[PDB]
Amino acid sequence: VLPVEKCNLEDSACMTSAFQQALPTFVAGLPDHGVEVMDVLDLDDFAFDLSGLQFTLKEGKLKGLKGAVIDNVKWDLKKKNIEVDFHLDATVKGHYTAGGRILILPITGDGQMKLKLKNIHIHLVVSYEMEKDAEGVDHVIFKKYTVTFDVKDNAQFGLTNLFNGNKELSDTMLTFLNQNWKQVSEEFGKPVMEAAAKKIFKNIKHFLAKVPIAEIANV
Ligand SMILES: COC1=C(OC)C(=O)C(C/C=C(\C)CC/C=C(\C)CC/C=C(\C)CC/C=C(\C)CC/C=C(\C)CC/C=C(\C)CC/C=C(\C)CCC=C(C)C)=C(C)C1=O
Repeated sequence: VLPVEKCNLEDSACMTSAFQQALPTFVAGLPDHGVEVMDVLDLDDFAFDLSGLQFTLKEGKLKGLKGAVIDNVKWDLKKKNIEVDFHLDATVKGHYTAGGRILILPITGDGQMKLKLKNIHIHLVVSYEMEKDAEGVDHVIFKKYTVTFDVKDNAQFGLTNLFNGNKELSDTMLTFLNQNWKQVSEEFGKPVMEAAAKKIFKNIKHFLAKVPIAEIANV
C-alpha cells in the first residue's frame, strides 16, 4: 500500500527514514483505503474567539505537508508512545472573517487569507496500543496525541478586504501583523494547528488500524 522499509521500532535512525519515505505517498491520499489527501489538506470549518479576536475560516487549506522533513522518530515500547519531530513550510488559505481586535488594533475583515509559515517545527507525541484483530492480525492502534509547534523563521499575513476595502487601514494592519508575526503565531496558532492535527491524526489512525504491523515493521 505504502512504500516503507521495515524497521525495528527502537532503531530511531531507521524510523526517521521510514517516516520520511512513507510521508509523501501518504499525504497524497489513499482513496481506496479511505485516506484523505493531506497536501493540499482540506481543513473543516472552524472559528475561534481568543484575546479579543473573533476569527472564522471556511474552505480552509493547508499546503506544505508533502515536503516535511522528519527530524527524529523516538519510539518508547515501554510507555507505548511515539515522539515525532519534524519541520516544514506551510501555507494556510481560505475564506476568513475577522472582527474585534488584534492586540492593540481593531479589525474587521471578510475575504481571503494566505498565511505563509516558514520553518515551522512540530513536536508530536502519540499514545498507542498494539491490538490483535478479529482474524488475528496485529495492528498499531493510535489512541491520543499532543502537538506543539514553533514557527522559527517567519510568518506572513495576506488578508484581503480588511476594513471594507480601506487601503490605509488594511496597509497599517498588514504591516502590523508581519512586524509582530511571532507574537501573533503564539496567540492564534493553536486552533489552526488543531484544525489540521485532528484531521491528519484521524487518517493515520485509520490507516495503521487496517494495515498489519508486520507489513511496516519488524514485529
Ligand atoms: C515505520 O512504520 C511506519 C509507522 O509506524 C508503524 C508509521 O506510523 C507511519 C506513519 C505514516 C507516515 C509516516 C505519515 C506520518 C505523518 C506525520 C508525522 C504528520 C503528522 C502531522 C500532525 C498530526 C499535524 C501537523 C500539523 C500542521 C503541519 C499544522 C501547523 C500549522 C500551524 C502551527 C499554523 C500556525 C498559525 C499561525 C502562526 C497564525 C494564525 C493566525 C490566524 C489564523 C489569525 C491571523 C490574524 C487575523 C487578522 C487573520 C509510517 C509511514 C510507517 O512506515
